Amino acid sequence: SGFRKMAFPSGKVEGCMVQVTCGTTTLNGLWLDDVVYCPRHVICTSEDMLNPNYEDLLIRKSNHNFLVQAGNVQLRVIGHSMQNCVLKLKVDTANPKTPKYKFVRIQPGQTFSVLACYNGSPSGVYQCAMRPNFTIKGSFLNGSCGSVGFNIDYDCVSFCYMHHMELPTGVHAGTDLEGNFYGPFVDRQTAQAAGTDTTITVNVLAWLYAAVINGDRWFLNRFTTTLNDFNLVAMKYNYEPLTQDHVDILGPLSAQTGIAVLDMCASLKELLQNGMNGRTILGSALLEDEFTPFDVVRQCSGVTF
Amino acid sequence: SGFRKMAFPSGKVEGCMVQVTCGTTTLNGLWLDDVVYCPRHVICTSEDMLNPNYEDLLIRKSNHNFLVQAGNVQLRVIGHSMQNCVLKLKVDTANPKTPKYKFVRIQPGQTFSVLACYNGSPSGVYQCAMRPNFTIKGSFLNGSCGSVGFNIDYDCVSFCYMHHMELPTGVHAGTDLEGNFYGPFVDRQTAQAAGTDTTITVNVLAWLYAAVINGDRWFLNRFTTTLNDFNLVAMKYNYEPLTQDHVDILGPLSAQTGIAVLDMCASLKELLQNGMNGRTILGSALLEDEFTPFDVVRQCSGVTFQ
Ligand SMILES: c1ccc2c(-c3nc(N4CCC4)c4ccsc4n3)cncc2c1
Ligand code: NA
Repeated sequence: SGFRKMAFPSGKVEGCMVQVTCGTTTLNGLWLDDVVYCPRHVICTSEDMLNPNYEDLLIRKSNHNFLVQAGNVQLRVIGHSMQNCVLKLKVDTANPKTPKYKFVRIQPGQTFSVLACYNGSPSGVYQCAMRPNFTIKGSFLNGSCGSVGFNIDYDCVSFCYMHHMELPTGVHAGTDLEGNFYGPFVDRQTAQAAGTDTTITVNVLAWLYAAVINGDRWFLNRFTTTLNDFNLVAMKYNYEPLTQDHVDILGPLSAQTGIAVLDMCASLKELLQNGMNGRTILGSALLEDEFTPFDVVRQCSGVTF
Repeated sequence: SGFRKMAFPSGKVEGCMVQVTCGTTTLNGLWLDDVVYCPRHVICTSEDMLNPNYEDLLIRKSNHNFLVQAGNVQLRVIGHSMQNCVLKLKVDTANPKTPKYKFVRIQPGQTFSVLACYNGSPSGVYQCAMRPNFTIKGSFLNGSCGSVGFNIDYDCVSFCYMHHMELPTGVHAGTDLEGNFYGPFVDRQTAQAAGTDTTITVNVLAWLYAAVINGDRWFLNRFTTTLNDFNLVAMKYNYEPLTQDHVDILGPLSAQTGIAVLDMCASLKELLQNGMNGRTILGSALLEDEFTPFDVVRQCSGVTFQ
C-alpha cells in the first residue's frame, strides 16, 4: 500500500553527468558516447544574453575554450557544434557508462524524472509533469542549467528534457535533447512569462483511481456522466478537455477498480463543484495532476529496473 | 526557486541491491563490501509467521540454503549470522560498487529517500519522514522487503532504514541496518498497531520559513507567543510539542528571514485556527511536515525574495 510521488532510479543518468565551463560560466552537461550535450547559452556573458547571436558567438570559440570535467578528470573537447538550442561538444573519450538510451520529445501532461545537478554533480531527483503551458514546476538554483529529465522504459533511458532557465513566476523552461524548446520561450534575457496553466484532467482521474486502490473511496458516487457533459464542466474550471483517447488509456484502472471512467468523471464533476468538504484524498487537499495512468498502474503493481 | 519534495540520487544504492531467496521466499538485500544485509524473516515459512523462533530457524540453515543473485551473477554465501532482526550473509565477492557508507539510526521527524526494489531490481525513489509514531508512510507492495532508506551527505551514503512490513493501517515498519526496529514493533504477524500519529511541528515551521524565503508572506502576523502557550495550542491539533532544541535548530532560518522562531510559531497558531481560506503555501493546501530544517537550507536559496 501507499502512494508517493516516485521518480525513476537515477543511477543510469548519474553516470552521464559532467561539468562544462566556458569563460566564467559553469553548468551541467550530459555525456553520451563521445558527445557532451549542454545548453548553448554556456557561451554567453550577461550582455550577450540580452541579444545573443549564437552562430557568431560560437564561431569565435575554440575547442580549448570549453573545459569539460567528469568527476576529477578533464575530457578533451575535439569539436563543437550547435543543434537548435543545445551545444554538442565532441570529446576524445566515449563514456564507458553510456546507458542504452534514446532522445524523445514528450507531450504536455506526460511525467518524467529530473536529476537536478550543480557543477556536474547530481544533488537531487524528483518527478515532474510537463505542464499544459509547457513549463515545469521544478526546484532549481543557480548552477542547475543542463540538468536533465528522463523516463526509463526497460533498461532504456528516454531523455526528454534539459533545463535552460527560470521564468519570473519561479517555474522552469527547457528543451528536448535536440535543443527544441518546450513552449514559446527563447534562450535570452527578454520579458517572458508562462501562459495561464490548466489542470491535467486525465492525470487527476488516474490519481483518483490510485486513491480508490489504496482504499480511499468517500468521493465515489452512484452517478455516471457523458464525455460531452463532463467536458462542458471541465472547461469551466480550467481543466484540459478529456478525449476518447484519455478514456481508453484509463481502461485498465477502470477494469481493476470496477469504476467506469465516466462514473469516476461524475465524482470529479462533484469535487470541482462542491470542493472536498474538509476531507483529503491520498493525504492531499487539492486534486493532484502529476501522475499519469501509466504511473499509477506502475506504482500499484511493482515494475522494476 | 521552486520547492519540491526531492530524493537523493539513487545510483550509489542501486549498485548495492541484490535478490535473496530462502526456500520459496524472495526479497531484497543490500550488498556492501562482502556482506549482504536482509530482513531475517526471509527464513520464515507459513507456520513461522506468528511466533518464529529465529535462532532455531537459523541454526537449521546452511550457507548454500541462501541464494543471492546480483543481477545475473550468483554470489556464494560463505557465512551467515543474525544481528537483531537483520540477517548478515557473508559472500565470497566484495561489491566493487560499494560506496563510502555508514549505518545511522534516525529520530522521528528525520527525512530520507527510499529506493523501492522488487526481486533485487530498483523500481522507484521517493522521499519519506520517520513519523512520530515510528512508522513511515511509504509506497510498498509485496516483494519490497529489504528495500532501504538512506541519505547522501557529501559522497557518503548513510543507511538508516530497511523495510520489513506493512501495518494494518497501510503504513510501514522496519529497522535500522543493525536490525533494531523503529518503534515498538516486532517481525511477527501478531496484532500490532501504530500509535496515533502527530504532525512534525519543527518541520512545518521549517517549511513556513522556506515559504518566506521563496517570497511568500501572507500568513505572517504581528504576534509572538511563549513556547508553552504555543505547545498548549499545538497539542490540541495533534501537533508534536516543540522543544528548546527544535527552537535552536530553527535559529539559522530565523536569522536569514529576520523572523524569530516564536514569531513564526504565532503564525502557525493562526493557520491552525483559520485554515488557508483558499490560499496555498508553496503550492500546498495543507501544512507540509516532511521537510527538515536541514532540507530547507539545503534546497533553498541563501538569499530570500523580499
Ligand atoms: C502488502 C503485502 C506485503 C508487503 C510487504 C512484504 N511482506 C512480507 N511478509 C509479511 C509476512 C512476510 C514479505 C515477505 C517477503 S517480501 C515481503 N514483503 C512489504 N511491504 C508492504 C507490503 C504490502
Ligand atoms: Na460516479
